[PDB]
Amino acid sequence: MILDTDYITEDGKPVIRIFKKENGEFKIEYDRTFEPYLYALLKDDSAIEEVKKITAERHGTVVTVKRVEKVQKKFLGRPVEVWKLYFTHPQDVPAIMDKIREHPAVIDIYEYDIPFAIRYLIDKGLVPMEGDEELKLLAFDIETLYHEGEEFAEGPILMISYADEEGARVITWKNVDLPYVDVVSTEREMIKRFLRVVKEKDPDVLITYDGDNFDFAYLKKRCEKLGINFALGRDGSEPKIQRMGDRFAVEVKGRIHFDLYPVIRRTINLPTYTLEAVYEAVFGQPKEKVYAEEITTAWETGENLERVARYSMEDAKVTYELGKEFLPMEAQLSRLIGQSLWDVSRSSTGNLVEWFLLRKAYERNELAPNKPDEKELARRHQSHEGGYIKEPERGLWENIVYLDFRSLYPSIIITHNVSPDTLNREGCKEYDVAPQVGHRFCKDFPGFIPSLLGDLLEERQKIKKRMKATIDPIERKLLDYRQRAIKILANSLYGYYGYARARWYCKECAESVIAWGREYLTMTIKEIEEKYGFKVIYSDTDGFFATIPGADAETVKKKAMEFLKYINAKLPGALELEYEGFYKRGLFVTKKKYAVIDEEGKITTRGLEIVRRDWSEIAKETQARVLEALLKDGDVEKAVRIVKEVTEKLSKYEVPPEKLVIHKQITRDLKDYKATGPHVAVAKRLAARGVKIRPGTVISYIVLKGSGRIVDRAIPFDEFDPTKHKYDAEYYIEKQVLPAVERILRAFGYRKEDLR
DNA sequence: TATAGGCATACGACCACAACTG
DNA sequence: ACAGTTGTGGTCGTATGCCT
Ligand SMILES: Nc1ncnc2c1ncn2[C@H]1C[C@H](O)[C@@H](COP(=O)(O)NP(=O)(O)OP(=O)(O)O)O1
Ligand SMILES: [Mg+2]
Ligand SMILES: [Mg+2]
Ligand SMILES: [Mg+2]
Ligand SMILES: [Mg+2]
Ligand SMILES: [Mg+2]
Repeated sequence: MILDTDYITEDGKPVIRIFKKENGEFKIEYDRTFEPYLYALLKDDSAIEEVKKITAERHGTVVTVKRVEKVQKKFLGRPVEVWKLYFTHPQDVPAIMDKIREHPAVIDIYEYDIPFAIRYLIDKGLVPMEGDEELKLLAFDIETLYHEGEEFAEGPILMISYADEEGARVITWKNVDLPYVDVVSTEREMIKRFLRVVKEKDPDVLITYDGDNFDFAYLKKRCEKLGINFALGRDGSEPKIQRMGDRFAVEVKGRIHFDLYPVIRRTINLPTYTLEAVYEAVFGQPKEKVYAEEITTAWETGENLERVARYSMEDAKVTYELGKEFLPMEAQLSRLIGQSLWDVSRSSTGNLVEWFLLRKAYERNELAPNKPDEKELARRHQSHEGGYIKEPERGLWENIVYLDFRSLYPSIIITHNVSPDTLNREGCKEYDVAPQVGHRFCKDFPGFIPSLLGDLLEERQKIKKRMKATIDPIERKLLDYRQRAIKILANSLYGYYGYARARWYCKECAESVIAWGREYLTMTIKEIEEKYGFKVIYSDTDGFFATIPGADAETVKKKAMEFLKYINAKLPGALELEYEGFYKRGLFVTKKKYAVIDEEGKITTRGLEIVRRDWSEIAKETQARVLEALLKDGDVEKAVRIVKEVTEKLSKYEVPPEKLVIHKQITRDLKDYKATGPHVAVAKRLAARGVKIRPGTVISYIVLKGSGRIVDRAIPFDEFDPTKHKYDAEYYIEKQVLPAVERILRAFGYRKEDLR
C-alpha cells in the first residue's frame, strides 16, 4: 500500500521517496531516475537550438535545459507536435519557465506546475491506499495554558492526551489521581514521554482535530524553547509545517497526518463544528466542554484538575473514534482521485477533479490545458443562466408524486457528447445542437470528459446493484464508500466546466448542459400535463411535484407509473425519469422552501428556517412544531397555542440561552467587510483580543437585552452568564419566532392570529 | 485563498429632510 | 433666524445558507 510520495535532494538531483506499508512493515522506496519536464509548442522546429540555450539562476546556481525530446500528443482532440524539455531539478522549472514562454519562438508551454511527487504518482500509474493492509491509528490532543494578552505559545503545554484501540491516556506534570493519567516531572519530560509513546506505538495515521493550525505549531514553539528534537517522522524528521492558502498544514513524514477538521467540514453540514457538536452529531452522545479560562484557573490553583484531565482524555478518545469512522470514506476518495490521502483530505473540489483528469489525460496522451492567467481569469468571471425553477402553486396540496431525472447533468454530458474537444469540431457526420444557445457537439468520437463520465456512472450503477445484493456489511460499506466517491466526482463535472480556474474550462459546455436540462424538464412537464392530465405544482432543475387534482392516491400513483413508462421510451440515450416517492400532503411555501409528508407520517423539509444554522433553535423548533401540527394533524388551534406558549416563556426569560444561539460563518478577512453585521461585530471584537478569526470560523452569538444597535448588544455565547446578562426577549419574539411561524401559517391560509 | 447558479430573507449604509440645540 | 446634532422614514445593495 502506497501511503505517500515526496522527494529529497542529493548532490543537486531529486530523489523520489515512496512511503509504503507492505505485509505489516513500513518501507521506503527510492527512485533516482525521474526527471522533471515541461512541454513547449514552437512556431519553427529549427528554433529549439536556441531554446536549449535559455538559462536562469535559482539563487546563484545556473539553470539550463537538461535535454529535449520531440513528442506527439492530443490537444483538445487534435494531434499536436510539442517538445518535452527535461530539467535536472523540479525547482529549476519555476525559474526558467518564464524565460522560455517569453521567448519569441515559443507559442506556449504546458504542464509546468504539477508538483513533482504528484507528477510521479501520475506518470508511474501508482495509486495510493490500494490493497488490504490494515493501518494503525493514533489520535492525540494537547491542552495549554491560555491568557488573553499573550503571544503564541507563550504559556506551557499542560497536558497531552492520546487515544487508540487499547484506550485513552493523559500525560501531565501536576499530580492527578485517575487510572489513565501519567504524571511526569516537567513539561519537557511530558513532551519527551509523548514522543516516546508515538515512537513505541508507531502509528501509520496520526489523527488530530485542527492539528494543522494549532497543535503542531504549539509543540514546535515549545520544543524550540525547551530544546527537544521533536522527531515524529518515521525517517527521524520533525513535523513539516507549510502554508496552504491562508492557513497551514502539517506533514509527518512516513505517517499520515489525518486532520479531521477539514474532512468533517466538507462531509457534514452542522450549525457549528466544535468537537462536542461533531461527536454528538456523529454518535448521538453528548460531551461536555471545559473552557480555557476554566483550565487555567484550575491549573494555577491546583483545584479541579481531575475534571480537566477528564476533558483532555475525552478530547483524545472522541478524536480517535471520529477518525476511525471518517478514514475509510476518505481513503476510497483518495483511491479514486489517485493521490495521497494527505492531499485529498485537505483539497478542494476543483483540485480533486483536476488530479483525476490529469491522470486520465496522462493515460490517454492528452496534453493538459493550462490554468488561466490573470487576464483570462478575469474574462471567465461572467455568470451563465442556471436551472429551471417554476414558481410554485403555493399552499397545501394532496396526493403528490415527485418525479425526477437520474443524474440529469452527467446524463446530458454523456448523451450529447458535451466536451471542449467535440464543441464545434469540423468535418463530422453527426452533431447534437443545444437548444436556445445553438452550440454544436460532434457525435462521431467520444470526448475526453464524456467518456470518463460514462465509465464513472456505469460503475456507480454496478456498485448500487451489488451493494444490496451482498449480505456482507464488510463489502456493503466498502461499496457504499466507493459509490459515494464516484457520485461526488461525477456531479462535480458540470460545475468544473464553468469553474473559472479550471484547466478543461468550457463555458459553452456549461451553457449547453443547462439548456438541455431546461429543455428536458420543461418538455417532460408539458407531456405530463397535456397527455396525462397532471397538474405540476412545483419544479426545480431536475424534477417536479405533481398530482391529478380530483384523484385519489391509487390513481395518481398508477397514472404516474404509466407516464414514467411512456416518457422513458421517448427520452434519448442515458436520460431517464424516475419515481422518487409519493407524499400524502405537501406545503409549497415559495421557491426552494416547502415541506411534504409521506403516508407513514414522516415530514421532509426543504429550505425552511428549520434547517438553517443562522436561526436560533427556539425559532427552528417552534417552526417544526407548528409545521407538524398543521401538516400532520391539521390543527391550527394547536399551532396558535404552541406559539403563545413559546412567546410567553421567552418574555418571562424562561428559555435557556443555548436555544437562543445564532450561528453564522465568517466568509473572508474582517478587513473585507463593507457591511458590518452582528456576527462580524462579534468576530472583530474577538480578533481585537487574542482570538484568530479565519474564513470558515463559525461565530455563535446571542443578543442581549438593551436598546441601540443589535451589533453592539450581541455577545459570543461562550461569554453569556445567566446571572450577569439578560437576553433580548423581544428580539427573539418579534424577529426570530414570530416571522418563522407566521410564514408557515400564512402558507396554510391563516393570516391573523393573536400569537401573544 | 469557491464545482455551478437561483432563491428567500433581514439588515446595515446611505440619504434626504425635519426638529432641535447651544 | 445660525451651523451642528439628532431623529425619522425610506431605498438599495450586502451577506448567508440553503436547494438541485
Ligand atoms: N452540489 C452540486 N453542484 C452542482 N450541481 C448539482 C449539485 N447538486 C445537484 N446538482 C444538480 C446536478 C444534478 O444533475 C442534479 C441532481 O443531482 P442530485 O441531487 O445529487 N441527485 P442524483 O440523481 O445525481 O444522485 P442520486 O443517485 O443520489 O439521486 O442537480
Ligand atoms: Mg484541541
Ligand atoms: Mg482540546
Ligand atoms: Mg435520485
Ligand atoms: Mg455554491
Ligand atoms: Mg434530485
